Amino acid sequence: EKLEVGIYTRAREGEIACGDACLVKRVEGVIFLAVGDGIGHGPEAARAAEIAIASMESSMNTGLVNIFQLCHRELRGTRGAVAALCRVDRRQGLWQAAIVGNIHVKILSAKGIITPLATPGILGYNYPHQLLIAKGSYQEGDLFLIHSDGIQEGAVPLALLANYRLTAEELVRLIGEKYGRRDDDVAVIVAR
Ligand SMILES: [Mn+2]
Ligand SMILES: [Mn+2]
Ligand SMILES: [Mn+2]
Repeated sequence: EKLEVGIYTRAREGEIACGDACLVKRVEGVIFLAVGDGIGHGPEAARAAEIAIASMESSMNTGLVNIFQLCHRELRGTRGAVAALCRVDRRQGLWQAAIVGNIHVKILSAKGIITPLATPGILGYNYPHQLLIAKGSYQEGDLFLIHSDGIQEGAVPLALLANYRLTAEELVRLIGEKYGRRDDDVAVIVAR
């Protein structure tokens, strides 16, 4: 059955462009989910977050190491950005995820609630010694939450993600509105 995915973003109060960006891309039973947060706020941050997302999309199915290394190259000379990507291979029942910087990922799975470890750094400026790719098993019903630091780590009550009285689209909007800081850009993806 289809993976339901909701996206929500909101600019920092007073800005007219959101400095965070989201990507959901479906490719032959493999789904990619990404959030980027351009350093700072406003249109220069937005430019960087969108460059990061566009770069990822162009690099899909070359492997996360390559994906993040090209992101870093395309972001040289810009604001820079931090970013997370989850690659969910539903057909083979596997996921991989990695994070450069402070995007937050949580994966609620039949195997347990798993929070992938971020590697410090800023794409475009300081690439980590090496990317730490978390790996796990996926089965239908597992939930993925990704958000920028517009929402504090651990702010979202987990059980809300298993509430199917709201759609994923409705749920990420509620999450962004309840938990999103108004002094920063906010971006959230939920997939289930
Ligand atoms: Mn930012
Ligand atoms: Mn489902
Ligand atoms: Mn931020």
